[PDB]
Amino acid sequence: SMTSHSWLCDGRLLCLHDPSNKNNWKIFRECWKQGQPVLVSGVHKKLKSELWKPEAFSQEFGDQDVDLVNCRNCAIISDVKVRDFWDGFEIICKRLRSEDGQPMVLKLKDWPPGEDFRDMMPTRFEDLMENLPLPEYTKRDGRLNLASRLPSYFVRPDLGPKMYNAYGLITAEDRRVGTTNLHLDVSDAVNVMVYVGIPIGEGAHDEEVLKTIDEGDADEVTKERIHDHKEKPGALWHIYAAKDAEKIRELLRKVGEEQGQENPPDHDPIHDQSWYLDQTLRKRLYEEYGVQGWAIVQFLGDAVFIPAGAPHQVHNLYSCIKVAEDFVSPEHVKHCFRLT
Ligand SMILES: c1cnc(Oc2ccc([C@@H]3CCNN3)cc2)nc1
Ligand SMILES: c1cnc(Oc2ccc([C@@H]3CCNN3)cc2)nc1
Ligand SMILES: [Cl-]
Ligand SMILES: [Cl-]
Ligand SMILES: [Cl-]
Ligand SMILES: [Cl-]
Ligand SMILES: [Mn+2]
Repeated sequence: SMTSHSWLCDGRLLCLHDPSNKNNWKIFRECWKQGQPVLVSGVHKKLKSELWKPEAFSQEFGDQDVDLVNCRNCAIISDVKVRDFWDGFEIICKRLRSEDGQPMVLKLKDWPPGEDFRDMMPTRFEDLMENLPLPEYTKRDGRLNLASRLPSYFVRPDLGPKMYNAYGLITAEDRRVGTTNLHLDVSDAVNVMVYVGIPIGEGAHDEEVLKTIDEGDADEVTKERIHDHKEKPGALWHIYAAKDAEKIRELLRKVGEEQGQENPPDHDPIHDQSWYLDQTLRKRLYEEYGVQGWAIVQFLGDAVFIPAGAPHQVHNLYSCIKVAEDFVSPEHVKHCFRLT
């Protein structure tokens, strides 16, 4: 039967089921005020599916010049055409290969560039902004979005949205690599999974995705979403409470020193965006510092709400197109104030 909401993460994560129900705020508000992330399912059913396909981005925008990142070693592939990324998104035989001959795992960097999404893609911009959940919080002029209403004593977010495009990590060695490394934002954000590409035939890798889920931190009900095989899984997130950010910096300073990095005692390993917490590091964080996080699998059409100040990292299971909007809720405005 259809219901308003359910729980994941053993009751610690709210999952809203109807992205457009006008009463969602009544359930959302208390979880948000406590500094928890929230998940909203079903946003893909509200969107124009033909606007969000890899082949359409390649046809319309393929002659633009871009840089790519090699996820495995952080090497920059400079000044290539954006079609060279899009045409290998799902079809592994058409995908760029390393010198050694393996298909690469690539991220498309800063595309569309800066604040240019609205100008470059006006029909995509309208389809996303009109269908965002919790619209009093997430729309540019929502009543509970302070972004347009604050003075210069507050860091204000850039005009959005921002698109995040990257291939899935493939091998057992790739399990310890991030798509986006551990970092935090001083604004709130909503991140929507608009497309998942699952390769078939030549370079399929379904067995290592299921291993990664079965051997990892995820709760039994999320494992009972993977195994049902009704919905496409896109990306594995880990999110930590804003109150635990300094304990995480203490662990990463200790691990940087153990690995022979030579860092001043004040340096900020979260701002550096250089670390991915693998299973070994997540267990050390729990046992040595007493810090627990939220392990979240973002499926097609899931919207992840990330509280301001919360450290987070992302690991793509399959090839993903994500679209994110920043906002400034009253609950978390302290995180962007420039004094004390
Ligand atoms: C048609 C429509 N909806 C259902 O189930 C629901 C869905 C959403 C809710 C909301 C969400 C916020 N407050 N209650 C309650 C019941 N079933 C058939
Ligand atoms: C409706 C029905 N079926 C689909 O296809 C898929 C394809 C792959 C999965 C993954 C694989 C790993 N765990 N589940 C799930 C659903 N899509 C929409
Ligand atoms: Cl467009
Ligand atoms: Cl709302
Ligand atoms: Cl990164
Ligand atoms: Cl907070
Ligand atoms: Mn982020």
